[PDB]
Parts: sequence; C-alpha cells; structure tokens
Amino acid sequence: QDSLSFGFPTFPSDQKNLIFQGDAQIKNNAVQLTKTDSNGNPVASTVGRILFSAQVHLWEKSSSRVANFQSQFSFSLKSPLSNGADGIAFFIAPPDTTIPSGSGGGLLGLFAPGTAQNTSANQVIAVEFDTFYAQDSNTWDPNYPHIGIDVNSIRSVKTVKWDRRDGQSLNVLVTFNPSTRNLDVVATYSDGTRYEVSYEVDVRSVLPEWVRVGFSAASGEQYQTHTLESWSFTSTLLYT
Amino acid sequence: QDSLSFGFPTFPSDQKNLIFQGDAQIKNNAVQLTKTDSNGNPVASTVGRILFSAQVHLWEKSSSRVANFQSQFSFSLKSPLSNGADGIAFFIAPPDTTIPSGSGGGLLGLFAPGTAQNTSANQVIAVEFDTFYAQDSNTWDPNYPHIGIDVNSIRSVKTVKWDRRDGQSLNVLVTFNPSTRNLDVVATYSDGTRYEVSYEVDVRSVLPEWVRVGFSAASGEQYQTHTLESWSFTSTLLYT
Ligand SMILES: OC[C@H]1O[C@H](O[C@@H]2[C@H](O)[C@@H](O)O[C@H](CO)[C@H]2O)[C@@H](O)[C@@H](O)[C@@H]1O
Ligand SMILES: [Ca+2]
Ligand SMILES: [Ca+2]
Ligand SMILES: [Mn+2]
Ligand SMILES: [Mn+2]
Repeated sequence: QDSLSFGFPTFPSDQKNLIFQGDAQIKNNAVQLTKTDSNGNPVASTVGRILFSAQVHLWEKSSSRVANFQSQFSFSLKSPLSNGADGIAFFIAPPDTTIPSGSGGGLLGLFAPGTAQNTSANQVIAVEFDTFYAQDSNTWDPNYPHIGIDVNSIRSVKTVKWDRRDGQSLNVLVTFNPSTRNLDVVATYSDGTRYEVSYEVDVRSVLPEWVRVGFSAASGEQYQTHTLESWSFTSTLLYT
Repeated sequence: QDSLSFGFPTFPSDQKNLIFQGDAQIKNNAVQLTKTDSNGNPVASTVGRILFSAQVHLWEKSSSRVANFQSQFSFSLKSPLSNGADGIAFFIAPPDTTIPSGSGGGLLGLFAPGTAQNTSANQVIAVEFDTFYAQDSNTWDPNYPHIGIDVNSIRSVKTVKWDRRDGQSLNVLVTFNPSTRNLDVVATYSDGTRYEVSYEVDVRSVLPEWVRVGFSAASGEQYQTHTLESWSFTSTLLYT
C-alpha cells in the first residue's frame, strides 16, 4: 500500500500485529521493552524490541516517490539507581531485522559491537533517548543524557542535551518530509519543557524500499524500565 | 491497534503485505483474482483470493467496543461471453481463513458445498457482486444479476438488482456503523448509475474479535476476469 497508518492509544495484552523480540512483553496496558521482575522492578542485562508486522513502503524506485511519515509516541523510564541505563530508541530497519549478537547495553539492541560505528555495515535510522554516557564504556557519547539521531552508527550524527525525569512520560513526535528531506524530532514533558533536533537525510541511500518500524531498548550493568505507553504512525508515498 | 488504515491506489508487482490464495496474482498494476491465459483472456475453473496481512480488531469484549469500518474499492469484469461468471466479493473472516475445498463457481471461493447454506457452520460476512444465477447450479440466487450481503451463507440475506457492464469499472463504498449496526453498500458506475443495499447486523455475534479482510472471486464453467483495481480500508474501535 502507498499509505498505511495505525494507532495504539494503549497496549492491551491481546496483540496480533506486533513482533516481539528479546524480553519485550505487554504488562499493565503498556509495552515493557526490558525485563522486569515479579514486583515490576527493572533488572540488568536485558534487551527487547517490538516491530509492527506490516511492512512500510518507504520509497519506490520505479515512481521516484518517497514517503512522508510521522510517528507519535510516549514512554517513561524508571529506576531506583542514580544512573539508569541504557535507553530507548524508535527505529526503522530492513523487514528481517533481528537483535544482533552482543548488542546489549550501550548498543541499545541495535548494533553489533564489531560494526557499531561502521556506517557501511549497517542499515538503520533511529532516534535514541540515551540516559547512560559513561565515557569509559560509552566512548561514542557526549558527556550528558541526550536525544540523538542515529544513521547507521551508534555514534549519533547529532545530539542535543536532554533531561531524564524518573517516572515522567515524554511525548515525542518524529516526522520526515521527503521534499526537504528533514527528519524532525520534537519531545516534550507535561510541564511544557521541549527539546527539538533536526537532520537532513536522504532515506533512499540508507534504507531499502520496504522496511519495518519499531522500538528497541536495553540495560547492561545499570538498568531502568523502558515503558512504551502509546504509539501512532502514518506514512504516505509522495512524488518528489 | 485501535485504529488501522491502508490504501492501494493501484497494485504494483512488488507486494509485501498481501496474502495471495488460489490463482490470485498481480498483473498490469491490478490484482487478477481469477486465472487468465497468455493473451490475457479469462479461463474456466479458477478461484483466487487476497487478504491484507495485518489483522483488524473488529470488536473488543473487555472494553465493549465495536469498530466502524469503511472499505472503498473498484473492480472491472471482462469476458468474451455474455454470461460471464461467477462474481467477486469483499469479505471479512477469521484470520486463518483459506479457500474451502470445492468452493469454486457459484460458491465464490467462500463456502464449502456441504455447508454453504448452514449459518451455524460459517463465520463470514461478504458483499458479493454476483453475475451468474442459473437455477440449476445457483439455486439460492434470485433470477437476475445482483449485489448481495452474505452473512454466514451463500444465500444473501439481502440483494439488489444489478447490471453487469463488460469492461466498466464499478466504484464501491462499504461502510459499517457500530452505533446503528448498519452495513451499507453503495456502488456506482462512472455515468452516475447507482445501486444501494444495506442490512442490520451485529458483527459481534458473527465474527471473532480479530479478523482479516480481503476479496475472493471464482469462475466455474462460465468465466470472466475479476480485476481489482484499487482498495482503501479504515477501521476504528468506538464505544457507542
Ligand atoms: O460458472 C457458472 C457455473 O458453472 C457450473 O454450473 C454450470 C452452469 O449452471 C451452466 O453452465 O450449466 C451447467 C450444466 O448444468 C452447470 O454445470 C458450476 O461451476 C457453478 O457453480 C457455476 O456457477
Ligand atoms: Ca549511551
Ligand atoms: Ca451466483
Ligand atoms: Mn548516545
Ligand atoms: Mn448471489
């Protein structure tokens, strides 16, 4: 289809169109990307992702068209630790994408250690909300929590300072306009605090015509819950 | 998802979210539900169906919600004969639906012979565009071409006299309103000729909570092409 849209105001346990990978599962009408114990507390060494089952037609060679898409979602992070890790990311990748071996912790379940910073070995666009930036282990990160745009590498093409707020939901709107090729990110907390970051990228040179969209999160030695609370997505092919 | 929508203005060969069953295949940017030869002419004894891959949440027992839905599509029928058969149908059924054994010809690839008129043995709602009504083989049909609403039986609960026009595209709008429980069908030819038929039905007592939507067509001894040209669908769970 040239156009596709779906909306999850909440996430009931009875799901049919979500692909669950790793430890991801539904609990209390939300998606818990990372594993939690019986008490609902976060644990270390966990990775989880979800993808919508239907494939999205991002661009089309034959017609020279590229999709205009928007993804709106909200999530919250919670941890008793002073340095909860590692973060959650909205991502777009080839349909057959699976969790790479050793992609835990700072690699957010998106990259393999051997090629995490090799842009020629990956096919992924992701918007990360990264809460762990220890310069000794996450050497590629700026020294502070941040929102980053990742294009084929865990080393973001761009980041902006972000404030992690325990237990508070962050609403995010990610849009891509094929005419300007701008990928825009706008995130806000309920008190009006806003973060904005944009990057110009030709998705046709990074991803295949058909892709899947979803979320990924991980926790290494430090941990926190990564709770996806709602998600709506729409995409339509436009001539450009 | 509480809401889902998709649109196929045309049907390029590169399809990823369609389930093809029987003889259905893409040719010339359209879906040919029934088999055709090299010259492109229709052949006898063929059945074909397509279903969208993502499951639709038609109703939710826990929240007591039922979805409204709208399906818009266009198709054309062509045949060297004047008695083209058998017809095409838009249908909604359980996700694991497959072509029943011996469902060719007048059964439109939707029902099994032994239970075609047994409402207690079926789970399907369909809107048929029936062009063949010979009483020797299609005993359940009115004696004229027609559009009908089928609820668990090949014998339509409601029909309207219809005119088959070789090679002309028929635009159809099918809508279900959970508030009134009315399934409405409006079909029009380009010159404005219009046909309408509606029926009140509680989808909750006929189908499971999750379903798949698609089209089916068949040709027995008499034949014609059943070309699906475009298709858009939208569904949203409502409280009412
Ligand atoms: O495709 C039309 C029709 O074909 C087959 O039935 C035949 C027709 O009723 C007509 O041609 O007369 C034949 C002789 O009695 C009869 O077989 C079946 O496949 C039927 O299901 C289909 O509708
Ligand atoms: Ca990090
Ligand atoms: Ca018939
Ligand atoms: Mn980072
Ligand atoms: Mn009929």
